[PDB]
Amino acid sequence: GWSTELEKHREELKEFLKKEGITNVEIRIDNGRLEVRVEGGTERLKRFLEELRQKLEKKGYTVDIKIE
Repeated sequence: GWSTELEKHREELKEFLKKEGITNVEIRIDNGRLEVRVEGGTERLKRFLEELRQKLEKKGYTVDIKIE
């Protein structure tokens, strides 16, 4: 139940979060869907997530991002 492609993007997202010192983001991968939930974030996080969603939706992945 492991997605080679989504795991690559998970690693890139985690590396960005680590560089930024952001520790309040939850990530789930489920049957080809990427889910990201976070309570608020900076413009830097928001732009990264917008770009990630656009790149993956273009490939047909479902990307559910919620910034609460």
